[PDB]
Amino acid sequence: GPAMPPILDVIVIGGGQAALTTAYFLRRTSLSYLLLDEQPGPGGAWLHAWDSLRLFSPAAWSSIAGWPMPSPTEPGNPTRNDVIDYLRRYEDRYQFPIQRPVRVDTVTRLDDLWRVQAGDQQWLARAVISATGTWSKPFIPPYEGRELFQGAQIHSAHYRTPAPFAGKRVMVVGGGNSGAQVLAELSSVSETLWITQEPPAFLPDEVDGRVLFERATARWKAQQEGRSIDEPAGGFGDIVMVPPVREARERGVLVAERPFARFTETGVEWADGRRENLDAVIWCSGFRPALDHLRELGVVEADGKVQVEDTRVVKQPNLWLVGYGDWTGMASATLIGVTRTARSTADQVVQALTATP
Ligand SMILES: Cc1cc2nc3c(=O)[nH]c(=O)nc-3n(C[C@H](O)[C@H](O)[C@H](O)COP(=O)(O)OP(=O)(O)OC[C@H]3O[C@@H](n4cnc5c(N)ncnc54)[C@H](O)[C@@H]3O)c2cc1C
Repeated sequence: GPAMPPILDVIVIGGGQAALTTAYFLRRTSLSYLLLDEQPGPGGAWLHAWDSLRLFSPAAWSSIAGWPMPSPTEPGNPTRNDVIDYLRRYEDRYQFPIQRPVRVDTVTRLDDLWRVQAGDQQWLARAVISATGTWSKPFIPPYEGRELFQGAQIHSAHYRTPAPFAGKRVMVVGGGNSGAQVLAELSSVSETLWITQEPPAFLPDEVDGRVLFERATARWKAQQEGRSIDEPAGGFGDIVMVPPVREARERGVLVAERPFARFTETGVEWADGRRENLDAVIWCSGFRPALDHLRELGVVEADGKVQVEDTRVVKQPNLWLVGYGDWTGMASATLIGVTRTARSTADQVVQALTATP
């Protein structure tokens, strides 16, 4: 049968939801393409989510393009394992060209093509779409004295179960949905403190993450009609009152302080005299984009982000970034929201590559 094409039209780097949704749209084109994903099997970063994690909206509101997420038969929003299974079944449905396990090291512009390199294995492509997520680049803010702290430090990226924290005094740093959920779970076994940059904001009890998607969509539509609305703010990471978080609220757990000033050997200290000893800190302080494979090109800013117009990289030809965060399209880092930019990305790749008869 035919060899792999010496030049692929498109390489997609990654194999999670964003890559798959991009693959869905590429399948209605005539372009040759290939997905390269570093893990042994399907599931993207959901493989690394903590054991109890569930989505903040129902299945219907957590679907990527095409085949929708099966409704769970047990009560509650889809679990981590539900998402993994969804993605696994979605790949089985469409038989996308995916190679695993392939860790892309770099991307090199050579002659007017992209050379994509994973160790020994290299491919050439006319276009490269990066959809590598964020989980592999946990971010911790640069607080003084962290190196001195003698208790446990872990990022949420590495959290799985609350067991080893039981009976301890634990600080959760970071708001949003992740902070609130991790805090809620830790508080069931440990004495907790929550640190957030701003006072946390909660959605009403009767609503779900579809509200956050609406807000996102309203923002991009305004960014694109008569563009305005600084007031009110987006509240784009207001907290959804998922069951464990609603239970935490009843126990008085959802109260936060503003950031401390430094770490000591035994805990933290604020500029105003607050001083708190801690056995462990769980950093729910977010992530940077997983763009190490673009560093040699020089496009990754001090931010860790890259200058883009929607998903198109500004400084370089025929490169797109899909699904990383609002900075690559409002709501693009969610199951429901990635579709809009995966779709428009595929159209832009077509526009760049299709040739007259
Ligand atoms: C704790 C948590 C809770 C969340 N809750 C929700 C929710 O309730 N609802 C919702 O819609 N979204 C939620 N999200 C957000 C978003 O949907 C997830 O972050 C999701 O994993 C993003 O999918 P992605 O495809 O962009 O990235 P990923 O799932 O990270 O997929 C990227 C894939 O590319 C691979 N890869 C990375 N670098 C390379 C490389 N160099 N070469 C080859 N492969 C590479 C990765 O290993 C991975 O398999 C949550 C995220 C987190 C962290």
